[PDB]
Amino acid sequence: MVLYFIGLGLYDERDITVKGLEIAKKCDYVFAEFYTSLMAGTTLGRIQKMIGKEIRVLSREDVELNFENIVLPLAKENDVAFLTPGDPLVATTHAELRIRAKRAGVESYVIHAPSIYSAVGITGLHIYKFGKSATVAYPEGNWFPTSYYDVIKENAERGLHTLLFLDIKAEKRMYMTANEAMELLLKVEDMKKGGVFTDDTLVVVLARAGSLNPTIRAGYVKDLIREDFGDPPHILIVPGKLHIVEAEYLVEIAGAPREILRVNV
Amino acid sequence: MVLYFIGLGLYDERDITVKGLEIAKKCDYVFAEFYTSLMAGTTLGRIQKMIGKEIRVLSREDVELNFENIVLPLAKENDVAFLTPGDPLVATTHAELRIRAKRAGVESYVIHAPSIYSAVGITGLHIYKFGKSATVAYPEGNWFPTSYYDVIKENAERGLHTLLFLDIKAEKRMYMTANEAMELLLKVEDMKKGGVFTDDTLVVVLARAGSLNPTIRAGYVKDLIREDFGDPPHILIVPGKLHIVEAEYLVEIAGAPREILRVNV
Ligand SMILES: Nc1ncnc2c1ncn2[C@@H]1O[C@H](CSCC[C@H](N)C(=O)O)[C@@H](O)[C@H]1O
Repeated sequence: MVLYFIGLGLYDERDITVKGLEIAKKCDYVFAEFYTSLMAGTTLGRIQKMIGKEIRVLSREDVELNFENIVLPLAKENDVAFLTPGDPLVATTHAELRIRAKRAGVESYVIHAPSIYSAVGITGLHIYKFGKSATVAYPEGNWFPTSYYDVIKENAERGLHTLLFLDIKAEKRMYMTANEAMELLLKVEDMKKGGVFTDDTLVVVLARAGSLNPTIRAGYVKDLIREDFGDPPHILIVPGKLHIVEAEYLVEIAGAPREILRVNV
Repeated sequence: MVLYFIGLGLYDERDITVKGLEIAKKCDYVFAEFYTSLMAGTTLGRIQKMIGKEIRVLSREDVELNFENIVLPLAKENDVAFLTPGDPLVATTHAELRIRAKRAGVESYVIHAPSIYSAVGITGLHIYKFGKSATVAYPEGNWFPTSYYDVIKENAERGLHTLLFLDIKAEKRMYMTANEAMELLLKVEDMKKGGVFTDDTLVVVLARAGSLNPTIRAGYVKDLIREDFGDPPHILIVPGKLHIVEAEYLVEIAGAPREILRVNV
């Protein structure tokens, strides 16, 4: 009679919380989706071994179109767990799944776990200073989307940081790299010329947040666009004007050039 | 000789990630602070019992003024852990402690945990639509803080949601409720008269996130300002322009008045 939304965390199978692991172990059925994101630091096998339960993977369609035909029926007479990378209900469409549960007379509880939204604090940037968030998407055929550019503009002009998720084709495990994101933004800057993203723009790259050895780099596009940040996933951030303390952290921890202490503060 | 910043999570001892627990168990010395937030679901005991070590709790003073005198010295020849509520680097100034660690020649690692910052997802409001965040601070003597009122105005003008962290004075066992925050806001609205926060403003209250039964309520200030949301911690959210599915979740899951289902686009 109960459905548990459980977050798996940031990077590997140990990123789940003690609460989520113990509850998952007690569940009769366990589902998981890896289309909204991927636990790049682990495997389904390791997650399964860690929980000691068979895990049925669901596709985007399984969830969005048939959640009530696949997951909810079993929840009416058993304890069911639905695992997702990061923190549950962060992905835009997941919150409404709880409405579906209610409509089916199924009670649901949420078990939180680390999310990149909060994990980016490791970059040293003050969390309250983040503005609207966006996703950098690959252009396709005749479609060249650019809203993520306007988002950066709207945030920066108010002294706010912009968290940029990079395009992912999880089914094919194809990651957009920070380098590609920068190249794309420079291209968008070249058509719109709003003085938002240039070679002089300061940016921060966060790779493999959650692992014990993440890659935290800060600097100007002209020096980072060709730098190697390692394996995905990559997260890009275009900071607004920095507080001296933020800049000192980027310099001491993220290897940013001393120049930011006078140019971006 | 390493220092670990480990988050304990939102509500109780089980909100710590498995990664954090396994590392905490193998540390020689364990420190912690409980002034940056309130974990109303646990005690130090369960944490110590869970970790198997004795934990020395530090005051804001011990940390902000003597961290390099109390903690760092030990990390020079031992593996030390510093525990904090939620995620250690979210809405705290703990990130600066990593700089001190560096300057003292001590390597530090960050182990994330579920944070109130990403838990807002359980309110049904799209997390990417959150703009700048702010804190409703206790007025002290003649000093009456108000900047948080401007943040709401700025976000609302852009149709973005506003996350309002609530003040806390751990040494005085004072934890600001969503009610107290609403009163302070009406007072600020009374003197600024910007039509930003009134009896007709729609707000959302999230109390004790992380617990299995958090209080999630949405409605007009006039109706919620006198409502009992249970024990702290509490956060207050002032939504911006609502998407249809956000409104439906608020109504179906947070008990908001059906009339908010009607969105004026
Ligand atoms: N479980 C919870 N429920 C509601 N509000 C919470 C909360 N945990 C923290 N807060 C809010 O945030 C304030 C502490 S700010 C420190 C936040 C912490 N590092 C984190 O990652 O969550 C509290 O005064 C309260 O307003």
